[PDB]
Amino acid sequence: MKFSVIVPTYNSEKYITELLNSLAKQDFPKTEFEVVVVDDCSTDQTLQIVEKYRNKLNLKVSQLETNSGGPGKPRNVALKQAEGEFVLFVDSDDYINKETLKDAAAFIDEHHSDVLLIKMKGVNGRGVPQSMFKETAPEVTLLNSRIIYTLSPTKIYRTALLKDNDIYFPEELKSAEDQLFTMKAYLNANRISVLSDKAYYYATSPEDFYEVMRLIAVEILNADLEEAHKDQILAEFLNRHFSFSRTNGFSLKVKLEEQPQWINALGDFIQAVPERVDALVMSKLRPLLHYARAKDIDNYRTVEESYRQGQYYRFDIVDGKLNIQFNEGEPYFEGID
Repeated sequence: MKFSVIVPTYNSEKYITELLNSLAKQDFPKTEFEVVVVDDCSTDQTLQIVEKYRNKLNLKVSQLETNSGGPGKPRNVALKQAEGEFVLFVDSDDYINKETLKDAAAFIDEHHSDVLLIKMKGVNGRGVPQSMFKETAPEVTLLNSRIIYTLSPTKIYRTALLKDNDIYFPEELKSAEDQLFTMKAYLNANRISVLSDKAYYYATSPEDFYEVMRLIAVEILNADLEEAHKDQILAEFLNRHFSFSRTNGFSLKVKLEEQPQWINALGDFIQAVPERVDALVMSKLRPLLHYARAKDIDNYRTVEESYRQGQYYRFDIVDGKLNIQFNEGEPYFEGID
């Protein structure tokens, strides 16, 4: 088979059909794809609604004997069952365009992609990564595009890519586990493609979270790539992470007494990042990497408060940028813009 649509479900009764409908209206033979539903022990009758489609859709259904508390274990069970050449993970609260597997299969055979991103579209007023879906491109890398800014599994992966290199979702860690999954697939793919000719996918404690980030840093730095390139990929991940994750501004939002917990977990993540990589990151994040690596919340918070108020202990203006000293006796950080 060409594809395996993978659907993790838990109490998905209210909108599972709109998903299963989109899989039935596919301008693509039901002969060449399967829908692999693995239910995380739903109370309602999602699995009964899913059974209505067993005579129109090539259909596989399992149910876990107990709730795992996340989509990781459901997806992994579905991934091991899948026989299709390519795999697509879909949220039961979502649906896909009718041309999706039509256009993907056509694209895949032209350019034998290992990973194919398909352009997304938010419904009901739902934020969706945009910056990497402005062009269709049969070949993008982690360093010439913004694919690292979208790590959701709502993408098309070659099944053997995930299976040959043992890429599976974390089951033990349940915050942002999909980022480690898609990062691994990126680093292992020989060809990554972006297809944007239309909109295909429609979207409707810190110790676990930063354990995943530490594993991502470990995974980049041990990839089978050139040393200079590994450092640059990790720099781009840290740019994205400090701009868009919960790390951004945490010393301004998190309650003071919980902040030592955050700096300790963030520090174990940043201590896996060699200091040499700080020079590759956006200059404004270098002070944050510095005090995170030292696990110094007071100076970390001062930097973030200083940024937020535009108040600095001392600074110079050189080449239209700021060289900032955030506290007495602390180093100057240069080129901040």
